[PDB]
Amino acid sequence: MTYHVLVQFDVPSDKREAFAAAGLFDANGSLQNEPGTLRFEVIRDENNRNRFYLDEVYEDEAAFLQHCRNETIARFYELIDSYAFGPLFLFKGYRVE
Amino acid sequence: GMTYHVLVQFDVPSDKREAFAAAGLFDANGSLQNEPGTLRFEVIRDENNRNRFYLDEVYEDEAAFLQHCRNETIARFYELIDSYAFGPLFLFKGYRVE
Amino acid sequence: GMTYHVLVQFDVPSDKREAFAAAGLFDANGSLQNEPGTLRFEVIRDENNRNRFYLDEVYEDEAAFLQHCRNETIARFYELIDSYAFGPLFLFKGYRVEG
Amino acid sequence: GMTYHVLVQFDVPSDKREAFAAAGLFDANGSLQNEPGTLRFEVIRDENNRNRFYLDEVYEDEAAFLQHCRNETIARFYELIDSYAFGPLFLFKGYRVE
Amino acid sequence: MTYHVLVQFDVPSDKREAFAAAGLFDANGSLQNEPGTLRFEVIRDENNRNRFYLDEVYEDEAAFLQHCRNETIARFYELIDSYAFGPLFLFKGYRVE
Amino acid sequence: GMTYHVLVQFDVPSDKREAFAAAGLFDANGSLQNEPGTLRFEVIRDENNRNRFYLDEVYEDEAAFLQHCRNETIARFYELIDSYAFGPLFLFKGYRVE
Repeated sequence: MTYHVLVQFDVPSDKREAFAAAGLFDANGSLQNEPGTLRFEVIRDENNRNRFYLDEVYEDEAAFLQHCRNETIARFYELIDSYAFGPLFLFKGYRVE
Repeated sequence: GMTYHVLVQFDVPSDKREAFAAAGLFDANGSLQNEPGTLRFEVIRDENNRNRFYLDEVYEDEAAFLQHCRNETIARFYELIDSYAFGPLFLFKGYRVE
Repeated sequence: GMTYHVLVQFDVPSDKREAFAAAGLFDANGSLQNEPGTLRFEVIRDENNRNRFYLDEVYEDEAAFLQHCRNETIARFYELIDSYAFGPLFLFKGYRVEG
Repeated sequence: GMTYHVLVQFDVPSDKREAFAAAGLFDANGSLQNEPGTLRFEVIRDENNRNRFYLDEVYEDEAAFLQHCRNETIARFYELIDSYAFGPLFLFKGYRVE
Repeated sequence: MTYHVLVQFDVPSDKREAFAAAGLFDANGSLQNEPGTLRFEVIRDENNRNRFYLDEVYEDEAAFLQHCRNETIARFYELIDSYAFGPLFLFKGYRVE
Repeated sequence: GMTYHVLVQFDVPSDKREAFAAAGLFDANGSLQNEPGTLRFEVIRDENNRNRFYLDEVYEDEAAFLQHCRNETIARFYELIDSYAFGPLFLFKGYRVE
């Protein structure tokens, strides 16, 4: 029963590259340093150039709660706090079989 | 690489939960076993909402998603759920940032 | 000038698709034939979700919409759908932008 | 007949309300003047949220909508709003009943 | 200082009275037996007769987490599990005083 | 008894979080002190999204809410936030079940 978390962010038009870099920093840092993290993808909406999505998967819920208290997500929020709208959690869920 | 991502949402009546879960798993396995362009297909149930499910799909490109929409696995899937399910609601379609 | 737009959303069970379409067409035809301030009333079905419908309504002004909300057609429309339909969900109310 | 309906939503900063309204009106006028398959194109402002706009578009079929997405008018429209607008968010695509 | 949680449910048309009684049971039992539960309101949508909301207020986030673990909410879900759609959490947040 | 409840949502830029909170507090306090039909008015910050706020409003009935919409407190509130805020988005309005 993996734990899935889908997050959504909106950023101003002049901060598209800035957020993409911060999102990729969150992804690579979480994958390189947190054993509970199985997948971390950064996705851009196909039509809305200001809207991004984070598709995250963890071993269980405890691994996500650990991620929320680790250093990588703290630096990610330090990078984007001055412009980004979000997070909006589209869902949290468990994988079916 | 720059993969194509599709996120879908469904709601079902309370008495159809594992019926939908079974239908989604047949869709996932049939798609993976028959569609080289379909790269991922996960069935997810909301952690709190008992009646809500999500489908996390990844494709080679947009053309592979369109092919999936015309293949017979998806057609069987809708024949299973059409009498009770609410959806699909497409949360998003998008491209992976590398 | 500056017409009033109302977009409404409904969901129905799979076995009530024909019933709601008939009720929605009753609301549209009854409103367009009996209410002078009603300029347009369309029934639309989602291209992928066969259980979801939208009502695209346009009125003379806001006052014409308030009148429609108090008239006989909308009351009978809700009588026809109450036993099965989910809604309404108002997507928006707004004003036409003019040059 | 069975027309094809597209509803789109945009948000803009408080100081860009007139800029987007002019851009949407150009999109509407240019589409009506040049696209026979484009049957309607209205620009609507939310009654309470002055930063939110909607585009109510009608086409004779889905092919006509796809041609509109490829034509010059929408390309110029997106050049105008790219520096500030949030969107598009597609509220729905659907087919007229009767 | 208070912690606010807004919840949304949908029910079939023939279950409106049943859900109202279940929601009232949840509210009264929670308010009477949970000191951290300060306010708990059952609200019906003005237009959508099938849609209900729960407006809950707690002393802090820990009081809400304990509420989720207690017996009143478990009995609430036993009453509604056979028909209700939800819960959909509209938001959770903190009051600005 | 059957009070009337109104839930509202706003988004503001990252540098206007304190300005909007002060404006919402002015709206809340001015309305509660001066409008007998206004029974409750709460400003709520989202627990995760620092740019998103909500207003939880309770009234005697729908007439009392409509009167609030026509009064001076809300008019000054919108003057304070017009240059930056996104909204209002009315989540719902409804009646308390007793």
